[PDB]
Amino acid sequence: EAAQSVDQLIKARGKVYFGVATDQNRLTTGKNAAIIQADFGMVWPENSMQWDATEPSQGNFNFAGADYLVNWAQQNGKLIGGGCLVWHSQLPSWVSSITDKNTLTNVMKNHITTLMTRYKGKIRTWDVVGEAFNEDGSLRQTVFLNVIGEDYIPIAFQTARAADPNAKLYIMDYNLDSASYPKTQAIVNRVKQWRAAGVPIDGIGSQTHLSAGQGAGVLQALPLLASAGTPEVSILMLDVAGASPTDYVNVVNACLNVQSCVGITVMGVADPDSWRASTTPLLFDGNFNPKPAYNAIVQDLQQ
Repeated sequence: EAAQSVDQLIKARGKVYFGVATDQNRLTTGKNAAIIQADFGMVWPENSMQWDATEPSQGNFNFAGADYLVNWAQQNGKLIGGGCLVWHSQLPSWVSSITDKNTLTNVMKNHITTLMTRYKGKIRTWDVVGEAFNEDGSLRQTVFLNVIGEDYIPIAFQTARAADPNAKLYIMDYNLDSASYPKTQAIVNRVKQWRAAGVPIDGIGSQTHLSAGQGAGVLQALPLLASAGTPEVSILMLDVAGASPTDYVNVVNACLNVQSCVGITVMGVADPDSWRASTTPLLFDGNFNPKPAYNAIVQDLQQ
């Protein structure tokens, strides 16, 4: 990695990684691979480890895309993140149609154990449960909550811990960017209770899809998230409408201010590949050149 890469510079400040989400298609097009090799220390799969990619029909697993990402990361000395193991948004129809509690519990356990066992020892962080909370802090009414009940979250983490004790297990959600927002306060209290009951939640991953100007509020929200007492917290899938250096520097400084925040992962590399490309929210432009926000992060990390 470059000496002045954001990953090398955030390591020198005591953190673990500066990461990025990617997948096979990106790694063979443009300059994505060259930038990841030089500038980032951890890679995450955008879609290749989601449920509809890995188990499109029950017990008929497909790992071709995820294997590609894992192999590439190992050949290039990058840490690997994985997920999401339990998430309502990318579910095959055969899962969402299950109505029996014992059936769905076993299907969920098998999905978790099969993915984690395949990459046992190679994955630093697994997103086990994603987007479980409504905006008011109540639990989102997914098929898992409807059929298994709220015990599905404890069961998921206990199953994951048993499959690979080397991985850090995370719950993840979005709109945890304001200290006064109900979802931010609700998840802290719920995670405290689960850990008090012995559930092995190692971390909270904050998605951090920001509108312009919302970076300032992370300075207070991230300390709040860390007050839940998990071993780790992180910023995940970071992007910012407008990509103002002020917002990006604020998010980095929040990470630096929180001892338990281990790193930051951005949603992608180049603006045109973003889901909201018209807001140019990433750190590299269409020609794969660093944007002012990138140079501002580098400068903030140097001194």
